[PDB]
Amino acid sequence: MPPSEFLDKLMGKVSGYDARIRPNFKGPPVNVTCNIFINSFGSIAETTMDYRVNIFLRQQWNDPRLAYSEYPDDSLDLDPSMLDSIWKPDLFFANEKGANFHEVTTDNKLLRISKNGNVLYSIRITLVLACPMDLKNFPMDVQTCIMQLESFGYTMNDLIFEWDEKGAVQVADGLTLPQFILKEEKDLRYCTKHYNTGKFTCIEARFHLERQMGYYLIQMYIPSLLIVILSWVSFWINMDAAPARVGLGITTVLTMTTQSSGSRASLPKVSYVKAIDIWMAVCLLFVFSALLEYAAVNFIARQHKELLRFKTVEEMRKLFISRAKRIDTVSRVAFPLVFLIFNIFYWITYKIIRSED
Amino acid sequence: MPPSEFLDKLMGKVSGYDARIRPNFKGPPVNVTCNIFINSFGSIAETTMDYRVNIFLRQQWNDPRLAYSEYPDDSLDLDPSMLDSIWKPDLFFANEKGANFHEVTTDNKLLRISKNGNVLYSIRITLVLACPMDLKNFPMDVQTCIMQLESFGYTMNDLIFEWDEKGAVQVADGLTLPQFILKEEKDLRYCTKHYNTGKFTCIEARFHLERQMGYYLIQMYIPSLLIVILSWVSFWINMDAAPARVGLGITTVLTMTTQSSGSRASLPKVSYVKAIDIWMAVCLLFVFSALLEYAAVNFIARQHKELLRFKTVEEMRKLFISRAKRIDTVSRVAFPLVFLIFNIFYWITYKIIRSED
Amino acid sequence: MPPSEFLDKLMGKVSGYDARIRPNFKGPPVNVTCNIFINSFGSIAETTMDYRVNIFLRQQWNDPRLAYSEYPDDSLDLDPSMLDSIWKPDLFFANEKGANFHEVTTDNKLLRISKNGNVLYSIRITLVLACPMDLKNFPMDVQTCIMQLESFGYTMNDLIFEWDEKGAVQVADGLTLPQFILKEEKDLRYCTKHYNTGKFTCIEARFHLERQMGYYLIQMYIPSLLIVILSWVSFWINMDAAPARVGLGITTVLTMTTQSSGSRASLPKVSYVKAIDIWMAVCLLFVFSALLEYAAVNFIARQHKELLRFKTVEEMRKLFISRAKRIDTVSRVAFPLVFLIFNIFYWITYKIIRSED
Amino acid sequence: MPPSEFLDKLMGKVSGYDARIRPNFKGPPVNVTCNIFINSFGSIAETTMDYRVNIFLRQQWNDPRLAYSEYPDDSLDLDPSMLDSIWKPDLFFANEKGANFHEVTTDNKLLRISKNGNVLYSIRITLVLACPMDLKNFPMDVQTCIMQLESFGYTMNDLIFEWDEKGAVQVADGLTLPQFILKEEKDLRYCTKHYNTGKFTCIEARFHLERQMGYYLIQMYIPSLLIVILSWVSFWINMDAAPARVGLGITTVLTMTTQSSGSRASLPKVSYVKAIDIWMAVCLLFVFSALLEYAAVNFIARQHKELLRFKTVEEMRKLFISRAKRIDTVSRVAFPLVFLIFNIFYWITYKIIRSED
Amino acid sequence: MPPSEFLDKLMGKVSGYDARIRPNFKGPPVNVTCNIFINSFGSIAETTMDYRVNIFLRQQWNDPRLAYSEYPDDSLDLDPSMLDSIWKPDLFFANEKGANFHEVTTDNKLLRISKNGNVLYSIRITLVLACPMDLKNFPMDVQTCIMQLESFGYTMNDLIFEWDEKGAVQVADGLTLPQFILKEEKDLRYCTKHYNTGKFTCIEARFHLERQMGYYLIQMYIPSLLIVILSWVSFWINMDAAPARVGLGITTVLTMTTQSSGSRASLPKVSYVKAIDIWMAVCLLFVFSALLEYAAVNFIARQHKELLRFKTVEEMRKLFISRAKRIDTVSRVAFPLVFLIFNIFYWITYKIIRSED
Ligand SMILES: *[C@@H]1O[C@H](CO)[C@@H](O)[C@H](O)[C@H]1NC(C)=O
Ligand SMILES: *[C@@H]1O[C@H](CO)[C@@H](O)[C@H](O)[C@H]1NC(C)=O
Ligand SMILES: *[C@@H]1O[C@H](CO)[C@@H](O)[C@H](O)[C@H]1NC(C)=O
Ligand SMILES: *[C@@H]1O[C@H](CO)[C@@H](O)[C@H](O)[C@H]1NC(C)=O
Ligand SMILES: *[C@@H]1O[C@H](CO)[C@@H](O)[C@H](O)[C@H]1NC(C)=O
Repeated sequence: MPPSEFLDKLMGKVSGYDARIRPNFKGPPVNVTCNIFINSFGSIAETTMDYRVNIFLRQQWNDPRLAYSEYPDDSLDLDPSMLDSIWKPDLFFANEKGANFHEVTTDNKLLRISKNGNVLYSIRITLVLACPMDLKNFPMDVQTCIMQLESFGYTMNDLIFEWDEKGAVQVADGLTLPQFILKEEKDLRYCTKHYNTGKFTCIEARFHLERQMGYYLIQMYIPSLLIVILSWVSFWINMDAAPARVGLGITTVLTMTTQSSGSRASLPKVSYVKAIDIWMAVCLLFVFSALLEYAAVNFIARQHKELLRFKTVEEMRKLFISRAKRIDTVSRVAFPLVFLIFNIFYWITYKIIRSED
Repeated sequence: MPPSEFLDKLMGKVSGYDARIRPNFKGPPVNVTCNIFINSFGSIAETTMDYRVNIFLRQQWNDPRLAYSEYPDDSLDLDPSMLDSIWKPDLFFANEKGANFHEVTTDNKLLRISKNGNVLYSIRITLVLACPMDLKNFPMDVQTCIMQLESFGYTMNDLIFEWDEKGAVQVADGLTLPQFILKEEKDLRYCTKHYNTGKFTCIEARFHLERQMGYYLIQMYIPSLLIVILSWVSFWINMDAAPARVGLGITTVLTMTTQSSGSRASLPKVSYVKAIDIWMAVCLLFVFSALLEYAAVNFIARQHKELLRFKTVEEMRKLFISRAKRIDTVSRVAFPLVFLIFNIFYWITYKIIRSED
Repeated sequence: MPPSEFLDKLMGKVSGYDARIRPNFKGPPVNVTCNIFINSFGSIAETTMDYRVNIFLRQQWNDPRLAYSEYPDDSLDLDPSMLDSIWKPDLFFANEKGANFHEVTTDNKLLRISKNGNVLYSIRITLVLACPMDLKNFPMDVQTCIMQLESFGYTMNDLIFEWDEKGAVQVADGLTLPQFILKEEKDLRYCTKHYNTGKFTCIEARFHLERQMGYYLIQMYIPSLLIVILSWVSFWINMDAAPARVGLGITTVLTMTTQSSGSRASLPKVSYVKAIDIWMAVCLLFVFSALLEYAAVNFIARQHKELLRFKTVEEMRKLFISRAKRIDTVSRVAFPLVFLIFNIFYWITYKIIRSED
Repeated sequence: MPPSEFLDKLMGKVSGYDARIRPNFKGPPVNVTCNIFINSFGSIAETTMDYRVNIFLRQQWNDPRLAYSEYPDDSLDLDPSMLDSIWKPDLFFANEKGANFHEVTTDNKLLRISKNGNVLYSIRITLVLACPMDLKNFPMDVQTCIMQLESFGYTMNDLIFEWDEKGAVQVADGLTLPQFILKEEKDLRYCTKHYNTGKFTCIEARFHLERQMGYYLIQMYIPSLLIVILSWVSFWINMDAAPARVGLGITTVLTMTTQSSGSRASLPKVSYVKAIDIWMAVCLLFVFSALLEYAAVNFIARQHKELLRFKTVEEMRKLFISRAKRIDTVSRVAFPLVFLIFNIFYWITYKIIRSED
Repeated sequence: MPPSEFLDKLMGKVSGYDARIRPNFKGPPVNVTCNIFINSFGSIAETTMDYRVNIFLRQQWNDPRLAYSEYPDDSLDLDPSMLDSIWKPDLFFANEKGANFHEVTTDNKLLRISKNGNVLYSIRITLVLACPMDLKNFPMDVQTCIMQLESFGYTMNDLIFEWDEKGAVQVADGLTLPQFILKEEKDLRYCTKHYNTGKFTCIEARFHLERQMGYYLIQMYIPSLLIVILSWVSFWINMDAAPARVGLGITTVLTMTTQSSGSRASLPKVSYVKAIDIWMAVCLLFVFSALLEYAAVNFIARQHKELLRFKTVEEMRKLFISRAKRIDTVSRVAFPLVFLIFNIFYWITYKIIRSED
């Protein structure tokens, strides 16, 4: 038998196969099963609020028509051109941008027709989808990105979309992301859509991403910590040289604020206060406080010199010098402990919060 | 009865349905009713002066022709391909950029034909529209963005566009914007368009947006305030160390001006003066003034030392030292009160202005 | 009479109307009149050297053919599809980039055919055109942007383009630009084009734009002026504290140069020197000079102390102290006047120059 | 004989050549040989993680059909239009983005048909491909970029892709890259692909790139080194002037941290620590240490002055002054040697590592 | 005679003119002459390494067929639609990106057919081409950009491309570039291309560009020079105030390095060292040296004070003070001369190098 004659006889002009009519017309809804494979992942940034993912989509649906039953081979592979003739289920994404088809040399379309008439439709597309990311705790957070598939033109009746029981979602082997760690759970659930026009079927896929904490520490935590240590050490020493101390304090504050502003640049603007903000604020507060401590000591010293200028003045010389020294000596030991205890408190609360969430 | 034979018989070659002729030709204008649903909102920035909104557009118009009256089911769903054959009303937007149709797998088009011949036409498109935003008061403002729909090719006679009395505009459930809060009023009004060629119908939709004040405070108000406090405190203490004071003042001024310039970067250039500008200017003025106060005190001290170099000089020693001290002592208490009163005045006037507008 | 039969009879297969033949073939050139309406203006920046303008273009030309003379109504509105059949005059822009047609729902095309056969062709397009902007005086300048329309395929003979005597160019009501003020003159002139291939008709439209001076003052003039005042005041006071003075001078210079470099960033690079450059250079020169004045005074003081170390030395003590003081006292009063006179000179010359140009 | 009659007779309606049927149907897989020539290379950046390469692709496959055997000339050149009629093997790239065909004047397609029926298919395309670059050692690294060719629609059976034994990959003469040096090895290997649908043939090409070290030294190594030298020299001198020393140290630290942050900007974020990070950290540590050394000396000096204020005090004057001087004198000579030895260690270990890898 | 009947008779179905056959088949190669006119030039930047040029391309080739010889007029103008029917020579560019055709209202195509059958084909296109720019000497350099035209599908035999003897390349009148000055030489040469497939004809056009030196001086040379002068002057004065001197030196160095880094930003990274780099390095070296000179003087002064603390000490007081003063006095006069001589040497060598190259 010739292949060409069969190929046109099955889906051509002699065949009553109209691509405008749904299969099993005036009948029970056509069940469609969807299998998704992730070729690659990437392009995730906070400002953009979207992720670009390359995916291979497989759609399988039963067709009573086109059941030739005259060829020994179980299935027949077919060309991309043949797909236009066949009836195709509509697919839409709830948050779809871009998604242009790849057409290098030939369109990337695969058609397989089984003897029973089950049809496999395969396409490769790059989807950019909006992700409603959570910016609550910037250093450590878990982000879930959801992909939703709906039927734009058909109601719940006459077309139902279902997930594949085994191997519904696959991922490319040895695929990694520089910023996030993908979690191997991939929970899938389906939520129907209600509109004024009607009720439309939908299915959802959920992906969990974990941030890598390594970059943030080196980029932000380490410089701030070194700055804080420098300020404290320098402030405690060179007490007699008051211009030297005040100049150091002010420069340290200026660097702290500029660094904090620099830190808040890559991410977008939100009303709520992030953990990084909290850390910057406390560090700035400590650096701020140090200068006030020096100012108080300088004021007390000024009082001592003026009164001395005014035995009766050595009656108060020991008192004022001892008081000022008692301030400096206590402050010097006191501040790192009252900083270490906060640092420990901060890390433990965030660690338990991440563990429970 | 076969579906295919009916489907071509209704809108094909045997039917005199020409897609080049308006329905009810030489007759009263065709009333078209439009329903708009907002899938998503986003991409609003001052420099761009545009907003990107994903929308679902439903157009309903009465057609005397295509009233088959031979099928028991009330309405028939139809394919996107069928739409080209049917006559379609022209739609244009007064400020339209981009707006390319989404065509993933199949074009996102829905056609529903009722027995009476009313036709529902549904399309999903992303429109970028210019918004004439008001930049009067940068921290707190209400922005209204308007969307206008007009008929490019047809005059007021032979095509009229009207709003749906109930549920004219719907919004996606649980839809939020990071920067703005959408207001649930959505006032709709229609303004006709007059041109040299003729009079064309139009309809307008108005959306109200409220800025979130949380980010601006942390980003700008808090650093400026800390800087101002540091400068005042430091200036009042370490009075004897004049190089220390002058150096602090100058560094503080330099940070103030650079921060102000940095603040004026995200937004575009306008002739009028914004509230943020006013706040930066007063803070800079206070920081500026402090240095002049120190300079005056230093000059008086210089006069005291030169005259002393010249009892007759202790006749004026008490006077000059007392005068200089009286300056420093009064200035020190005086400046925060004369700053707090302004801050209170500023916030109350802006709060009443936002409330009334 | 049926509309469809007439519509194909007028411009179809029975009609000898070939869209490949120019009307009035072997005859006098076809006069075409063009009317332009500006929907919106915007996107003007120095670096890009182009402006994006949305425009509605109306082309009117006389056609002897298609003069039906059998329908009572004076004119017939026609669909966009009908336009392809009709012969259309070629239009080109001398400096055209982009200019993609807007095609939302239906193509934005209007066709009107009068009984006499005059044809009105209407299109809406967004044109990006290069503008040869003048960057001579950055703060105040008048920019003229020219739009040129030419016939790419046809010579001067057989197609002439002319302007409409009344209402040739219209602008959208209540249309404003944030940076520039449009001038309501809109002088139109036409210049023919000569090429090796032949002579081609062209028409030109000129638009005048005036810069808003409000933003530039606040952004650049005010910070530089405050810096200059601070430097002068601080330099004159705290004369005894030489490290304090030198440190202030150097920091002030560093801010001046960085601010000047920052200023020269938004605009492109040009050989000629702009007014803003002149202002920055003089301000930098004044700030520069101040330090040299302090250095000279310090050198004289050094000479006084060394000679004193060497009555015979109080013979020269009064002379050296008086000379140094005479320098500081004169310099202090002298510099603002010699700055105010320049500022007055600068503004008056630029104001007269802008007024005359 | 006429050329036109032959040209349609060979591949037209009288010929049974259907472009929907694979050659040698129900037969051994069709061997396809691929030759690749690199027109140009460029656009390689770390953030993008992709490279843009212009390539000329030659596909040669045996066809039993179209073996005319009636023309004396060995091969016939054919037009791009003729290609659509012929059956064409599908080609896909594992990591393909963009890759739009170039179509200036005519499509860039070459067809050559030999007498035996071997067919040469030639196309020019620009491919952007993701490269999994290694960011372990930023200054010196070797990057390998892989290009993979697979058959999307056909399994391993019925289409096999093989490399050309001689001159498989050619490069344009005199082609250079500013950043990287291409290595003339170009190892080619093929790895089959296994999927749920089936087994698909693939071939891989590997390119080796070597970074140029010249820019990085001047940009980063030289400024850091000069800064370190300045800090050490300045710290050792001007020991009596403690405010001068502390101010120098702090400014030097501030520049070091800002420079380090600036350095980490061009490249993306990764968890692991790069060599440049290690170099910045040690330099910052040295600069940091210097200040602590000065602080310790200042503290000892303070102890000496307080005890002196309290012979019995000249019993300890020599001891304290000698101890402080012994610190400064040893530290001064000690630090460059303990810096030179590290620098030598660093360079030798990286040089051996690059040589072995 | 009717025009339509002739127009289809010449190039239609009755005519044996097949657009798939080369003219003069089995005959001598078809000579094609190319004329290029430059509408505009622009978009040249170092990072991009490409230039965008708008060009009008004229192709003239002899056709024996289509020689009607029955119309009195010498040449017939024809529509863009007619071009598809005619055989067209393939054109390709060696380094072509973008180059999309402009299609506003009508496609910008001109066809002219002479009586002898010579055919003129005219197209307007914007070509972005890679330019292998030389970055050896950044301030002054001459850049040559080459445009190459080749035949993708045809070998040297059967299609030859040649230049027009007179007026081969024309430029638009009054066309200027802000950065570069075009040179009116425009040397044209042709180099054949050899490939594995065959030998292909090519032609090349060379354009010479000269940089404008005005911007670079103001942007970079002037600030560096002022900084150098400030540092030298300030260092020489205020010798007794060592903290003041060291602080000035360090701040000056910090500005120098940041300015140098800022300078190296607009351009890309290259291994070789540019002239601007050389200038920055020497200026940094001078500024660096000054601090070391001050440190040496301070060390000598320290030696003098310690020995004095230890007549026998006034035996060495004169010697040490005289030596330190001799250093400062010589250094002060010595450095500008040893800077002026270098500046003169630098400019003369670059000027002769530019003149000879
Ligand atoms: C799809 O599945 C449901 C539940 O298994 C079934 O009731 C329905 O008939 C199916 N639809 C078909 C077979 O078209
Ligand atoms: C549209 O509505 C108006 C007002 O209700 C009516 O006068 C007009 O006839 C309507 N147009 C039709 C029915 O075509
Ligand atoms: C166009 O106008 C000119 C001048 O009015 C006239 O000479 C010419 O005949 C006109 N062209 C026509 C009527 O085709
Ligand atoms: C391709 O090559 C293999 C191994 O040389 C051979 O077995 C096979 O038959 C070939 N395929 C053909 C000739 O179609
Ligand atoms: C093209 O020119 C060459 C040299 O003038 C000539 O030999 C050749 O015959 C020409 N090709 C033609 C006329 O087709």
